[PDB]
Amino acid sequence: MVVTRIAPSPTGDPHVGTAYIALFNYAWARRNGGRFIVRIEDTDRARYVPGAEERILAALKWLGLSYDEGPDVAAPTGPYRQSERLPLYQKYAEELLKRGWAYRAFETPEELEQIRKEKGGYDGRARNIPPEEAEERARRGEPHVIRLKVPRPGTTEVKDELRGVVVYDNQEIPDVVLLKSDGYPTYHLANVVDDHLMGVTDVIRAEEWLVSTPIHVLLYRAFGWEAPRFYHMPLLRNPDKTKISKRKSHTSLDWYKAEGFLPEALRNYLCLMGFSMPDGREIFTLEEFIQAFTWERVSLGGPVFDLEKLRWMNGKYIREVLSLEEVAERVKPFLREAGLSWESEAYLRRAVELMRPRFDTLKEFPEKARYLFTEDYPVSEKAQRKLEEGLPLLKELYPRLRAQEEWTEAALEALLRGFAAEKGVKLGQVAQPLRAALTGSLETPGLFEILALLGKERALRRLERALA
RNA sequence: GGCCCCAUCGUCUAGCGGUUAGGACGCGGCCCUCUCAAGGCCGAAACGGGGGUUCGAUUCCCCCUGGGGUCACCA
Repeated sequence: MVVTRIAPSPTGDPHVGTAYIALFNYAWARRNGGRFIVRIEDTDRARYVPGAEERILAALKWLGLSYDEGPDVAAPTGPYRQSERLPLYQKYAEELLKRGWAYRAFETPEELEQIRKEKGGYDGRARNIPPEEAEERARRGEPHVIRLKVPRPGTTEVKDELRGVVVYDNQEIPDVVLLKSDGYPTYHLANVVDDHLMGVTDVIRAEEWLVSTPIHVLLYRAFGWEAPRFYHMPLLRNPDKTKISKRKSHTSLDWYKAEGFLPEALRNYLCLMGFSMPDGREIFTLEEFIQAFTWERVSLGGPVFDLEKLRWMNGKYIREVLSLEEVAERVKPFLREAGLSWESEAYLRRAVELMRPRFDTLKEFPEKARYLFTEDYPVSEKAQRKLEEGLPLLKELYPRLRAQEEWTEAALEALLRGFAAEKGVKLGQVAQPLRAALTGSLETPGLFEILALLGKERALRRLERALA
């Protein structure tokens, strides 16, 4: 059938580049009613970040991607932690050895540095060791690596399903170490082993590993077994067209989540990174994507991640895709975080309704509608100026408000319009100073809803302090 | 630098031999209007250059240019 995967490396914060690839493997897989696996690349006992695996998988769920097999979501094909299958790589490496496709090397790291120094990179000198000698030194527990024995005089054909066939000159292909000294393998060794053993048919990965593919087709050759299809996604870039960097832009998914970004939005944004809907529609769901997916719709340029457009998307989602109920729910965590609290669900909802078009990130909500949840809100100069400037006619109005029985957006609007009229003045002239008295902002939703929402007592009392 | 991939508005992009080169973010303008938004309408904004090829190339080939990626046992 069709089997795609993601081999994430638990060596840092959950990367957005990881989501990018994941999103496309999930799509292709689902699009073909095939399987999609998660394989953890944890065979670097040096750059391993403990607690980094959980985060990656949680991050993947957060965006809405479900995988058919993986570390938590078990499966039929062996452990999904590259670390739990070291013995495998072991045997397969030995396999190539006692097969003429690999050889043991013993050069210490420094000698290699020297080898690389005096001459490009390693020169496969270890290829000159008699198998028995190498075998012996190995038996005597002498430290060494197991490098791929590339047929030096030759050429290797690679085929990107998106770019076509890219013939290579073995001269360009090194005898890459497969099994490291510590007995641990390299992406090269474990990817082909696990990809095949797990039955992956389509390898969708970052363009980053394009050039490394000829090593893989070679390995698939040595083991004597069918190569999968290869698709290389273009690398996401920093504003400076360079592949996304942690210090040139936010690459941590935990940051996006923290900054009040909707997973659905980020995911939808991610889709636009290469793929595009026939009808040019920019907003759609995960399923519509897995459904409209076609490699003939994938662009190959390097896309620059635009936080601006992302923000725009998050706002759009908040105001058109999610329901009021949905927003009011997601907004709470940010409320609690900002120290604010809401009186009731009803209150919160209406508060969220009036703000819906005024924030593009959940974080932005408790920020701009703070006065809606606490007495401890700031007062802008412009606001103070507008308040002081209108305090008089405000006093000339307070009694009317301390009187008005029908505390309704409709009613309140009538009184105020009447007021401004009877005072030979333009609405805004009464509305703004009041707005500033109530919110201390001058940048606020409608006056009548603000007036109303708070409630007669609540509203007047506050406006009283302002006039105080 | 060698090898390799890529190349339409500032950004994400549609295009498939013949278009007024479309859309979206961002930008500007007007409408709307109690403020700010949101929303609607309008506008500015692109095919890197040179040869081909073809009647016709943004569209196909090649070269240049430009951009990017990659050249590591982190034991």
